[PDB]
Amino acid sequence: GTFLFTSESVGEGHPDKICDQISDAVLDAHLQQDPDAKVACETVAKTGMILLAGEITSRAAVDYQKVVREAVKHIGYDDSSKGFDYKTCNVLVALEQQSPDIAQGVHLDRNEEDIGAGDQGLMFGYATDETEECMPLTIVLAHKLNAKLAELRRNGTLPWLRPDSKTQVTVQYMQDRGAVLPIRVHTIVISVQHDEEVCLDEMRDALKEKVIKAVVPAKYLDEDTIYHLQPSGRFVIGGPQGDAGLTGRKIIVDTYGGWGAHGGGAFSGKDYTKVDRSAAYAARWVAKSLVKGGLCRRVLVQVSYAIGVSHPLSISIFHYGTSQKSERELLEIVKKNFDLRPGVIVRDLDLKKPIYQRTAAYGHFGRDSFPWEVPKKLKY
Amino acid sequence: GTFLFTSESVGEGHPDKICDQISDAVLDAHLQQDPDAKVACETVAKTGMILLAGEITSRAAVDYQKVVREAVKHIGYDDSSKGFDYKTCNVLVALEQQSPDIAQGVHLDRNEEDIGAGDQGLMFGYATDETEECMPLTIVLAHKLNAKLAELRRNGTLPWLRPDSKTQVTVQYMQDRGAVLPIRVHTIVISVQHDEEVCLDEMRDALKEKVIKAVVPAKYLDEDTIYHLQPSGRFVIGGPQGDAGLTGRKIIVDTYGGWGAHGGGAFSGKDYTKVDRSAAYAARWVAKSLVKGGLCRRVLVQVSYAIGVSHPLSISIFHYGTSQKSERELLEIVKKNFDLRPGVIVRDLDLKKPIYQRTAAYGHFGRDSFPWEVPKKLKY
Ligand SMILES: C[S@@+](CC[C@H](N)C(=O)[O-])C[C@H]1O[C@@H](n2cnc3c(N)ncnc32)[C@H](O)[C@@H]1O
Ligand SMILES: C[S@@+](CC[C@H](N)C(=O)[O-])C[C@H]1O[C@@H](n2cnc3c(N)ncnc32)[C@H](O)[C@@H]1O
Ligand SMILES: CN(C)c1nc(=O)[nH]c2cc(Cl)ccc12
Ligand SMILES: CN(C)c1nc(=O)[nH]c2cc(Cl)ccc12
Ligand SMILES: [Cl-]
Ligand SMILES: [Cl-]
Repeated sequence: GTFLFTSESVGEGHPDKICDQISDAVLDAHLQQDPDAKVACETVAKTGMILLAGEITSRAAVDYQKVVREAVKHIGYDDSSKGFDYKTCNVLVALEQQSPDIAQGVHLDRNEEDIGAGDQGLMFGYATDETEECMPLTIVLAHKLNAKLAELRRNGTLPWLRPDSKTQVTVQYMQDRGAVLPIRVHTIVISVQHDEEVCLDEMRDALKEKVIKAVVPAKYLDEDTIYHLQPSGRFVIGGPQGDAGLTGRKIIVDTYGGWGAHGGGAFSGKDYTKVDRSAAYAARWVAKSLVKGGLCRRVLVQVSYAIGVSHPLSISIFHYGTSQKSERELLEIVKKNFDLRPGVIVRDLDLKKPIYQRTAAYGHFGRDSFPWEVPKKLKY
Repeated sequence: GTFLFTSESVGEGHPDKICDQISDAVLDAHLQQDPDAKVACETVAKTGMILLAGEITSRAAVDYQKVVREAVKHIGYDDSSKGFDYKTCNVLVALEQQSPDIAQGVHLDRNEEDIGAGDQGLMFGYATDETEECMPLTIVLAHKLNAKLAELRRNGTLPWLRPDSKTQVTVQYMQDRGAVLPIRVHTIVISVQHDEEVCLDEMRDALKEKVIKAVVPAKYLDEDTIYHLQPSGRFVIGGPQGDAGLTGRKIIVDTYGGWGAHGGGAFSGKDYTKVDRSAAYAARWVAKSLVKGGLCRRVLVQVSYAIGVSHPLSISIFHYGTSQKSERELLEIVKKNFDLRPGVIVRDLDLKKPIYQRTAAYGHFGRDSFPWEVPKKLKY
């Protein structure tokens, strides 16, 4: 019954993640002034460049140069020695208003509760009782390893660290009638951008002792655990200089790490009318509510929409064999307890609030008791 | 036992798909001259702009202006009336060499069979016996509806069509010990960019009669099937003008439509050393080989890598209950029959061949008998 499963995560300075954070910094800046801003902000990053491309219709007055540069500063790219500098990079803007054809078909002259979905598409929510936060241990550990790197970089413990990092954790699991039980950590990968002076052995030792041991419980690590620490051997060039980044290129790191499923939509840079984000958040809320409500040990939820139509076109449940109730019964409980129209989700999950940049690194789920992480008490 | 499942697809002129096709046109152009080109070409599209950003180390002499414009011409954006024109758009290039730190850690001075993975990451392969091509019916139908639109546009049957389109199909399934059996089509969505002159009723009638009926077997359609045809009511603005596109933003349309799982990596614009593509192709090959070999009715395969390391870090199998063999036994059969090092996958799947632009619309799988679609005869 044992098997392996692998998930990854990336740091705040990974170039795709830089784009997600900037996209969400732009969204938040708009929402601070105009709670009804229509935002679809893509970000692209390459050597010395942040480009914003997309569509925004808003009453806010946003200083894009300031918002972008402040987000880059927060990440830690503040000097040409690190490969990227918020003070001196190029910020290019190719932002237009939202298409009037989309606006008229989605929200113009519509009662908010009855606004149409901002696009068609499919979205999934997932929850697993293997951790208290109802997330896969593989991705929780991978996120915490990146967070630890950023912590040691920021506190000056490991001053040779740079913001760009990736981690990957393979866990050996057992299964019990569809639920999954972590046994041990089989393999860990860590790659992190570093300065020109530190040697490989100093980095590998610090990664094992100060990073992995500070995050992963010793009970999961043993003589057989495989460690791939700085496996490329050298990672001085990094950030956008090493690899072009784009918004919405870490959608599995943003969600469930390979577990469950994904509908394809990116979250960052989008207001609530874009169901790629709001309905995925609501589907996480449903899944977590079914697990915390004791109806199942793990569950996957699908929802789908058509542009301009408020009610979902379909809702589906996969409980992996972890409920005594059938999937048909769980679906009925979901339909009796939730209303997944985007104009209702916005109210339940408070999706006009400018907290989106906080979601754009370390996963959107299983952290900080955001509204979609607080289970709904179910009636049936 | 019945349930719904939804998948989507998009047309060749959907702005994200335009970027995938251009990224792969660039890759193919390099491979035609240098089979060992190292390519990591991202494309961004917005009104009047194609931007290439990324890293290429190659001995080829590629005319980016010509390659980009020819790809856009093929798609059909050839006039300002359509919102985008290959003859007169801006083509911007921000392409650098591959990071020497990556090159030295991945492939420099390495025997080809022993080249390291070009990155860490996880990848999944999936196959289902519900169609002969071993793909989910939901996404096969969604792809064929977009292909039909392009066919009717190109042959002049529906001259009001433009290249940007999206489709979505919800199928009602039954299940049989983990395998899935399509019963009927529950809902279809079609949205397609159109000219200023055609009215909504003419478009809705043509979409039902000339598109849906020409693709979806009548046995799946009944009095209860729901049709959302041009649900936004107006879609004159389209292509990159209506919505910024990026490479690798249709990864679920590229794969399994919500079925199975995804590791997060984009395929287009990457040579074989980027396991995001090669290992996903190999994992599809494994899954399809297990189903066509009669070992299971449907199956999901995970593989993972560390940058610079040739052998996968993990391999896992989920057979949904559709094999008499355990997942442990199937994994042993996979390890005895396949070698998922990238330097072996390249030889088995002929991944230096410049056929990538052909993969960049209508899904990478279940079409055209590419090498990863030809099952391997298994020995056990
Ligand atoms: C390996 S790069 C993708 C391939 C790359 N575009 C190329 O040209 O080969 C993906 C991510 O890996 C990380 N990376 C960059 N340089 C690296 C290095 N020298 N060693 C390890 N990881 C690296 C960064 O997080 C980067 O965004
Ligand atoms: C709805 S747009 C995404 C949201 C958009 N960025 C915004 O500013 O609201 C996503 C895709 O839908 C399609 N689309 C564009 N305009 C549309 C319209 N008027 N009606 C329906 N679909 C449309 C195109 O395929 C486009 O790439
Ligand atoms: C066989 N069934 C019931 C499913 N098979 C899957 O592969 N995944 C699913 C995902 C959802 Cl959300 C619902 C149903 C299924
Ligand atoms: C419980 N097991 C065996 C799994 N549970 C999943 O949810 N998905 C999987 C995917 C793969 Cl590739 C392998 C195993 C599993
Ligand atoms: Cl990456
Ligand atoms: Cl889209």
